[PDB]
Amino acid sequence: SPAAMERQVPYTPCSGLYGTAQCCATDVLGVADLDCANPPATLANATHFESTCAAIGQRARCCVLPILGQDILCQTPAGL
Repeated sequence: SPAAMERQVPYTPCSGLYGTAQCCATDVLGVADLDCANPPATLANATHFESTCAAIGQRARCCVLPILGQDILCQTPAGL
């Protein structure tokens, strides 16, 4: 019984252009990046991540690091 799977590897957050997993706010129309910061919780899975942002009254959206010269990009994984 080789123990090679028993030791799971570090979870891999939002894989994509944004590569990061956080919790931000949105405006009335839905387009905005109000109050953006790292999400404090124990991430276990997709739904678990959604519960992380809902915990403080926010939604799950993976934002990409700001780049002087372009607009801010952010979207939800699998429409979570």
